[PDB]
Amino acid sequence: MNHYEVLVLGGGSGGITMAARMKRKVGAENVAIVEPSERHFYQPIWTLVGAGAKQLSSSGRPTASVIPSGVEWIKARVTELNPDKNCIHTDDDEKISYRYLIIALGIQLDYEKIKGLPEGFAHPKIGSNYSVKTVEKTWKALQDFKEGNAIFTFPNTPVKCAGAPQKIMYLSEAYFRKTGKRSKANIIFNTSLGAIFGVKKYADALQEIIQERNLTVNYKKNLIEVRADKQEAVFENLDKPGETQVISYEMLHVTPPMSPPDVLKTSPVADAAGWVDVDKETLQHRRYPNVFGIGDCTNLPTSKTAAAVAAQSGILDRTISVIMKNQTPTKKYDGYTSCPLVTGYNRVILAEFDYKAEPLETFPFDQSKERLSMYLMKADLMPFLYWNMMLRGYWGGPAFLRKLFH
Amino acid sequence: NHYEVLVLGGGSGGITMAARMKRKVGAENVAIVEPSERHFYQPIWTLVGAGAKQLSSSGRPTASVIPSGVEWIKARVTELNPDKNCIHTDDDEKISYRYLIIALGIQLDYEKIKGLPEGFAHPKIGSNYSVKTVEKTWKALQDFKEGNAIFTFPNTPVKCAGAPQKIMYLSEAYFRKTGKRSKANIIFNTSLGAIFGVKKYADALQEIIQERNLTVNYKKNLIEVRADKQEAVFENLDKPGETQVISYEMLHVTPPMSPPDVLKTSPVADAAGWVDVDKETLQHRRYPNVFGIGDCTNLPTSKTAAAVAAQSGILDRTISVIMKNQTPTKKYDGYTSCPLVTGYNRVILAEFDYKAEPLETFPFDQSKERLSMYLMKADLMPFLYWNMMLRGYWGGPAFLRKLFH
Ligand SMILES: Cc1cc2nc3c(=O)[nH]c(=O)nc-3n(C[C@H](O)[C@H](O)[C@H](O)COP(=O)(O)OP(=O)(O)OC[C@H]3O[C@@H](n4cnc5c(N)ncnc54)[C@H](O)[C@@H]3O)c2cc1C
Ligand SMILES: Cc1cc2nc3c(=O)[nH]c(=O)nc-3n(C[C@H](O)[C@H](O)[C@H](O)COP(=O)(O)OP(=O)(O)OC[C@H]3O[C@@H](n4cnc5c(N)ncnc54)[C@H](O)[C@@H]3O)c2cc1C
Repeated sequence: MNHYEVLVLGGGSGGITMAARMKRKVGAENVAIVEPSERHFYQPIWTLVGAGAKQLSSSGRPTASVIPSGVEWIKARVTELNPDKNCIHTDDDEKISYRYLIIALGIQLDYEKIKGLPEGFAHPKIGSNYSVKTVEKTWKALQDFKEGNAIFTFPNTPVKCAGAPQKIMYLSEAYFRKTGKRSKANIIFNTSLGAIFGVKKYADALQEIIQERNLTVNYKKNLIEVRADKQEAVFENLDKPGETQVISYEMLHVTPPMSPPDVLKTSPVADAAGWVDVDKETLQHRRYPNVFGIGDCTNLPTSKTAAAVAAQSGILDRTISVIMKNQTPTKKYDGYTSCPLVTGYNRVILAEFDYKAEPLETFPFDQSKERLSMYLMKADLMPFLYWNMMLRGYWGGPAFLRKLFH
Repeated sequence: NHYEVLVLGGGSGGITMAARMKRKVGAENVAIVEPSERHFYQPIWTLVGAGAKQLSSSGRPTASVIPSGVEWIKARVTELNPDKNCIHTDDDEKISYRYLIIALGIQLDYEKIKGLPEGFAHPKIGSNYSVKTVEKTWKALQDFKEGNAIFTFPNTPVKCAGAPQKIMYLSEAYFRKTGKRSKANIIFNTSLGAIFGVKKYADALQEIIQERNLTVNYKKNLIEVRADKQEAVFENLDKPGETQVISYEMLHVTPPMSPPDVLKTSPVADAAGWVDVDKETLQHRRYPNVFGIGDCTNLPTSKTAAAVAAQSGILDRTISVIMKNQTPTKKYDGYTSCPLVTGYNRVILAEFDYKAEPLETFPFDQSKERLSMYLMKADLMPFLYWNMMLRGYWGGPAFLRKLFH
């Protein structure tokens, strides 16, 4: 078989990052990345792309551009993983063996589970920031919005960036107020959750925003059908099975149901639910000692965000390093994550918490306040540092800056 | 080859729906896809694990429950292409259907617990969910001398969610009926935050937990079993990263469960791998000639054989009015039953619907530990299961309840 010392599944955020970090541990020539996509995206920025504040093109680079120099890019898809034989299968009908494996295959979008999707996106008035094919469709729907209901959905599955489905809603509201349309929009959030956020500090802040801006939130409603030709939407009452609700929309933002990538759903590396079964503290796999997981594909009980990835990568670097010297790992991931909640074209509530869903703010000021400093950080500084220091391997936890600021 | 009605699975719902479709389209236009030689009445496995009933009485050969004239395709579904109205089996066949009844059950995932299924080669450890492990429960109960008796509950959907604690109450009876109670620390370690999701029988069960010195540790999910050293490892779901290693003199495993693998990636599933059916008619939300019944579905009620029975009546009506080009009208209420065995002598029969609210068949109060409910669970339901339900003649308990009120 073809064989690499370190094999990285996925060339997204965690993939590129771990590969960059592993290049400096083992030599670039002994690292390989398996990734089908030719484009690598900083998906956070799609929130502002859907709101017309930032451009799609800037969100991407060619996968080759961000592959660390001298690392092998296997442009293919993983189709099987045999951890007991230390190998994987690709759609090129190859078998690749590894000495260590890093699984960084992200999370899967499942638009097709909504009846009438992905087909309905050929019609106007409907967008979704979660896909390169539908995000500008959000923005165009927001521009063409003239009058009616503007509906934002949140599914009954795990998601990545759980704040983004409401982020776009706040931006849509502010777009309406800055264009003389606010009076003719009835803005609805139909979420599958029972609360507006999981960390009470920011939940309270967002709630105050909901009240002070005439926003309607319907809990335990889940979108199950779209009739785009009729500009209608169908939601189910999770609290009372059997009940559906057909409602007309002038603008619709879909957050699709999500799941572990089909290849993992049946893989021996998954837990029962499909995710990479990793030790919660070291990111080493619970059953295969030479396997590691990072990012959205894992069962790390925390938010699936790229900030989480960055913190994780620092932990996993140390985990793998010491495992290689046959010592027992010591450093422990704390669950750090962050949702920079965009509440307007000029304001972000920077939410940062840990495994215990308690605040863990980096800065000494109160980040539950709508701040301009935090908006500029989300829209301009983070994308730059993503390309130029996170993907080169030099951004981990913000624990040091958090201590540095106190 | 082609069939008017194709049923995927020869367990409870499959056999039931196949019996029901035979009287609709003729036996010659029905077929059951199933790989097992044996069909089990899994509910009684609870009493087998307590040594009250026998593992042989709990199953029969699959041939013996197939309705006469219905084709038994001894294979396993390997692919479902509903957009072409076909499936692929592991003997490399492709089978076309006009209508599809997906009745594939739930899948046991013992291998997600490190140390399993291998550790069942050791004593002091059993599990009532598997025909290969249910008699080990009984022996672990007999062999018991001194220490902790641990009963687990995973962080997955499960079938008969009351069963994991049933075998605990039974074990507590056994220990008292053998002079061993005084030297038995009986703990239930659950992923869940509640003993039971319906307040009326929860409260009943909690009085029993208090009156019999049973401790319940919530949000503790088993993740490792060292049968060699008779240790179990739990993760604290309330404190990610936190674990706890516990020695056992008896370990009863409820394994993580999930949709069957063939469904997990199938276009008929929702994002979580369950058959994505209408919650009232059991017709598929996106494929109008596909239907689902039982554990494999996403029906938001308890995966139980009792739920199958009520579902099978509604599914029967739903499929008949569709063949007649009419829209379905009768709606499933979410009925399911859990006959909570609370000893060798009593049973708290929980019956409820979609609203997690009690929907009892009998006029008296089923929160109470009743002898009659034990003999129903232990002798009648098995008899009625083989003799009415698998033949298509038991469905909803709607009228029986209306009768008694
Ligand atoms: C609209 C939106 C807004 C967001 N905003 C934020 C934010 O503000 N902050 C934040 O921290 N996060 C945010 N995120 C989430 C963030 O992008 C992710 O959490 C992060 O990308 C996780 O990285 P990952 O490496 O696990 O997966 P990804 O970066 O998605 O990459 C996974 C890769 O695996 C590849 N792959 C998939 N299947 C296979 C296969 N079978 N074989 C091989 N390769 C495969 C994919 O092609 C992909 O390149 C947002 C996401 C969205 C959609
Ligand atoms: C210990 C225990 C106690 C229980 N007690 C009770 C109780 O007291 N009351 C109650 O109401 N319920 C009880 N149940 C629940 C009951 O067993 C199930 O809910 C019921 O059997 C569900 O039926 P089903 O048709 O959905 O699947 P099953 O009856 O489990 O059968 C599914 C079938 O699908 C087949 N299959 C799987 N994959 C494939 C494939 N790829 N291709 C083809 N065929 C396949 C399997 O071989 C199996 O025959 C209990 C269950 C257990 C395990």
